[PDB]
Amino acid sequence: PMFIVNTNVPRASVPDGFLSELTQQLAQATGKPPQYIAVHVVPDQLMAFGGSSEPCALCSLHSIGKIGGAQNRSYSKLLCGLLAERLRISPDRVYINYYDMNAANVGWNNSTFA
Amino acid sequence: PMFIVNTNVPRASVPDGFLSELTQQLAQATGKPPQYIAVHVVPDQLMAFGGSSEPCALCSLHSIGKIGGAQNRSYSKLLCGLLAERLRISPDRVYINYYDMNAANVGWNNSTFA
Amino acid sequence: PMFIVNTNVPRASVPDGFLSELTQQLAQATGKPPQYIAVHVVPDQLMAFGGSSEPCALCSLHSIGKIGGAQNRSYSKLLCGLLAERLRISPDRVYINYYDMNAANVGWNNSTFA
Ligand SMILES: O=c1ccc2cc(O)c(O)cc2o1
Ligand SMILES: [Cl-]
Ligand SMILES: [Cl-]
Ligand SMILES: [Cl-]
Ligand SMILES: [Cl-]
Ligand SMILES: [Cl-]
Ligand SMILES: [Cl-]
Ligand SMILES: [Cl-]
Ligand SMILES: [Cl-]
Repeated sequence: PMFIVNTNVPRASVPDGFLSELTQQLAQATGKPPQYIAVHVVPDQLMAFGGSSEPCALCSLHSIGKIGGAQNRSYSKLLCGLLAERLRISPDRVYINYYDMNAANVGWNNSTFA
Repeated sequence: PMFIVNTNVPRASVPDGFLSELTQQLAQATGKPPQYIAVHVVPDQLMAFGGSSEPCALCSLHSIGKIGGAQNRSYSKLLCGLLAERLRISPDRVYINYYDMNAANVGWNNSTFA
Repeated sequence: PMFIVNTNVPRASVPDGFLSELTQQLAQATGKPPQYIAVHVVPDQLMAFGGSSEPCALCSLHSIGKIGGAQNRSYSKLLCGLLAERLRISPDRVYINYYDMNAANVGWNNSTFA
């Protein structure tokens, strides 16, 4: 899976070890091996949420499977909790788009997962 | 909904009020309340469009519904118009990908919209 | 089509002419005119792959058609090869997500491709 967070919070406010925490928590939540988890955090962005530039985040999670109604509710609670605790972003200022990718549409290591 | 614009135009050429204009115009165009509109502008990017690096933009609009043939033509006229007027990007150097998101695949506030 | 690469490799390691190489190689690979190929390279990112901060890349290719099982395997070999040769990123530290876009969902030049 791949998790991306774009935020207006400054880089210096992203704590040390945040990418590793995201990797470990996503491996556990999605069931996927840590080897297959990629994470990307983009601070210092020019963004607004509801017209306000108070701290906010726009995120995405792409995964081959492990996406669905109940699972995405669970991921949203986990990820909003991490963003609130570590980046001090209110959960009502976070969107996370979820994508269930077909294995044929994910390239890796000179091939695809199909 | 969420609107993202990535552009090679420099940050100093993004005028004051641009995120607010996008928020308000997208609220009107999508019919969704502005409280629900998130916007993200990414200037100074390393980009080419058709092999050249005159001003260009790559954008996306994600929305739960309010996406379709006619609506997307209307969004493109509105958004290209704003990028031309405010960022001086020619409409023929803009791509906007549209995504009609299922409510279960949009997280917010510790849950999803489903 | 649109190709985006996000990577932790530094900007100075992206060779001169890389955007043009991606444009031309993608025009050939997809069969589409170079005028329609847009490319975006984002270096210096805060990213991890498999928990590791060694060089990695997260990429996407969006195209109206020219996406499928065999084509995506061929694109992945081409693109991993370019990232390995030009950016020194190991292919097993690259993801590429592929998207077959409906023409009605790709805006351009005040309208869509539909
Ligand atoms: O999904 C959303 C996004 C923003 C938002 C803002 C509000 O003030 C509210 O009452 C509900 C909301 O729901
Ligand atoms: Cl995956
Ligand atoms: Cl589920
Ligand atoms: Cl897919
Ligand atoms: Cl929405
Ligand atoms: Cl429509
Ligand atoms: Cl969806
Ligand atoms: Cl295309
Ligand atoms: Cl589509």
